[PDB]
Amino acid sequence: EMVRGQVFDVGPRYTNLSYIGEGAYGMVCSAYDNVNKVRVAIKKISPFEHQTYCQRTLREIKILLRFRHENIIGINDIIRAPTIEQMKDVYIVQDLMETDLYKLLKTQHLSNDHICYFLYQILRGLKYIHSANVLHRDLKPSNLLLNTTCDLKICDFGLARVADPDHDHYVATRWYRAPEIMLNYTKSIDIWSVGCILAEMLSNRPIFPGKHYLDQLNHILGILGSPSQEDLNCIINLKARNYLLSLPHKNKVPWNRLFPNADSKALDLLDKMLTFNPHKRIEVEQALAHPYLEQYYDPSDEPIAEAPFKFLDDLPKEKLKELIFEETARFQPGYRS
Ligand SMILES: Nc1nc2cc(Cl)ccc2o1
Repeated sequence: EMVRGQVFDVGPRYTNLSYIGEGAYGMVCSAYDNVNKVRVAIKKISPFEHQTYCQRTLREIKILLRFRHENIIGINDIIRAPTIEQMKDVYIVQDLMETDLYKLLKTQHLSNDHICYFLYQILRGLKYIHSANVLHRDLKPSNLLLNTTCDLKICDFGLARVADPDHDHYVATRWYRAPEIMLNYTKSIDIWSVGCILAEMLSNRPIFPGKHYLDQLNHILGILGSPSQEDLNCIINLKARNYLLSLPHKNKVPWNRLFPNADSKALDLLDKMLTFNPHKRIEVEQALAHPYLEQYYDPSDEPIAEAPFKFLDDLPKEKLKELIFEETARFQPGYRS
């Protein structure tokens, strides 16, 4: 019941606990699941003090319970107190994943074969996600869990949103942030993130590691070159245009110069994913159908969602608490309807 001076309390079903790390709002352990007779991961989540924590928790739970896909982490079980007032923590049980792409990239240079199949698995999961009209919004190496080269699962849907092109209208990770987000809710933002992930696999370093959002745009233009007038016009803001229109002119760095050892087909796909103008950026199905992925592409083995997803939110943390209580009742004794 105790791990490192803190209560876990997932028993009696989950025992033989072993600390593995920290997450958003609490520790993560591996545990022995006595029912399924296998070790699992359990995240302890304590979001109730802060409204935003409650939002991400509710969002991730609602989405993950509805998605069912081999490249997306599932939720196996949810532990919580019998009464709301007693509910201070939520324990989310999921398949144990050995590591993630962020940890992996710190220790290994990936072969072209491994990059190719990792990329396929990411886009296969993304295809399902986008077919449900959902945007992940925070794709990055630490959100790609791994057991082996053939076993990748996208995780952390705490920031996911239903796609909504007309909106307008908390941030997603700067280095993986699409230029349109900084310059003015579309599927294209996830494709950009995946492109940053592909570039990172090719060289073991973030392609665009900006310090702040203007520095981020600077890194992007530093490689793609100064934006064209056509791409410049499609900026709903003034700043940009003006404001850079206001900086030195920059030429496009050729991808093969930036990545001299990379497969030319990988670089061709990378080029389509990392295009400034989101309207011209490659879409998920197109990316799966790219020659780089032709040895894997198989629409008959690439499930999509049954029904498009529909859940807005400026709700106080007390109303969200009840909603988390409702979504998790499923896993309680005596649940009906
Ligand atoms: N599913 C899952 N497996 C995990 C393993 C670690 Cl080390 C951390 C978080 C995890 O989440």
